[PDB]
Amino acid sequence: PQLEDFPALIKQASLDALFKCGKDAEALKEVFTNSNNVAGKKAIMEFAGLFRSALNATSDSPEAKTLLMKVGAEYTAQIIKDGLKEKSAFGPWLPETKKAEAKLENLEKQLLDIIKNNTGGELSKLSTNLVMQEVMPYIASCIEHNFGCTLDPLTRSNLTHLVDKAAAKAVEALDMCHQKHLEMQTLIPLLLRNVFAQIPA
Repeated sequence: PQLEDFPALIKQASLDALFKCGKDAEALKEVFTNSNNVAGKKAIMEFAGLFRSALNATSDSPEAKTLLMKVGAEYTAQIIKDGLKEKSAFGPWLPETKKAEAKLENLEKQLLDIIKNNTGGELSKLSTNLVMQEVMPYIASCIEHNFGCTLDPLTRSNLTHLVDKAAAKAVEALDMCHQKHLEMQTLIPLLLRNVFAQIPA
């Protein structure tokens, strides 16, 4: 019998692992269990599974493991600060169709390819095109599905700055890690989700 055949069990194991990378696991388990925000809990469950995969992929790489524990610490911190109430920073950036799920997967693929083949100023140029041309439209689509309201230029402008700045830090962190094999492949989806969670709710 393997765990992977038992989704509820591997979900449990994943949450435990994630919350272990925060400052107080018990407090995290309390906030998660007491929350009634279904989308938010599902975003955290998804990140937790990805975090489990990254743990397994980074076990022989000290620096990648350090970065992993750094993102886990950030994401869990953001969970505690948020509180997972009715209105939450967790949940809104989840793909609501199979098409949107595919867009997210593809941009994660392209970002891996770019990091693998570039560094420095050229990585910065190419990752910036991905943020603007792939990440921002994904985010805009999530908002526009809410009330069928198209995004105003000011929201787009301010969201762009926030996401670009946060995505650039992640890319620079991956680049340094790289200079030091599924480490980056598993780190990318965590770092991107940690970016989305910074959009205020």
